[PDB]
Amino acid sequence: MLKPNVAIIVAALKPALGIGYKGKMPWRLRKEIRYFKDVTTRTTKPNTRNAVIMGRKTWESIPQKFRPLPDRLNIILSRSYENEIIDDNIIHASSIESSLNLVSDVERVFIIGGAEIYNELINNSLVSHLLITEIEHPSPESIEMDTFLKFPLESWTKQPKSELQKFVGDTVLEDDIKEGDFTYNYTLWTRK
Ligand SMILES: NC(=O)C1=CN([C@@H]2O[C@H](COP(=O)(O)OP(=O)(O)OC[C@H]3O[C@@H](n4cnc5c(N)ncnc54)[C@H](OP(=O)(O)O)[C@@H]3O)[C@@H](O)[C@H]2O)C=CC1
Ligand SMILES: Nc1nc(N)c2c(Sc3ccccc3)cccc2n1
Repeated sequence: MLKPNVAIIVAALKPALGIGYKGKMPWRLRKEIRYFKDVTTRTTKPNTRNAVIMGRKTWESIPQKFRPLPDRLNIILSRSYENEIIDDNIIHASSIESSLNLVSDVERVFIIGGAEIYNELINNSLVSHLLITEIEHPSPESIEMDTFLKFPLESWTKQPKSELQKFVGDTVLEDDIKEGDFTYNYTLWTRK
């Protein structure tokens, strides 16, 4: 696949954009997880699949029995990896672009984390869309976190919900989803 448009998908707590704590997510939002699954799995084309790219640490955080993520091509990046097709569902690579040369029959490509991956790859011009779940809590500074996005949001434009809906197609998009003390909304951003 030559120069595909790639999207980052992440859930972050406002206003600091915290995303993790000691290798884990700082919340368990059941509905958000199902949205993640639907968005990264759904395709429009016939014999296609989407690809999900992640850093080695994120991969290793999934219990062995639950990896690869089903129904998507999984790509794992490590600076130590050779560019290798493991099986039909798993690819090893040392760079995003290199990994994409190994794929065919992919519709969309999503970067799913983690922090190092996100913070590096946001500056790669292949990245054209950000799908950010914006989480809010009454006392954000009560939720322990050690990992944050460092995204140059002044160079991006948040689109109206209508553009998000068009991006996700079928997927039901509820507003102001509340779970425990957290309230969240899905957003789409594109480059200025
Ligand atoms: N809130 C959310 O939506 C999400 C949050 N997260 C959170 O992120 C945190 C984990 O992030 P982090 O620890 O940074 O791990 P990552 O998943 O980002 O993995 C980092 C590893 O990826 C490899 N890597 C990183 N950058 C590159 C690059 N540019 N090219 C090639 N290989 C690269 C390296 O592997 P090697 O060392 O082998 O070279 C590096 O050690 C956790 O707290 C997790 O919960 C994760 C996903 C979503
Ligand atoms: N919006 C969004 N973005 C992601 N990247 C998510 C991920 S990615 C992940 C995959 C395996 C292990 C840890 C995180 C997991 C759960 C919910 C997620 N929500």
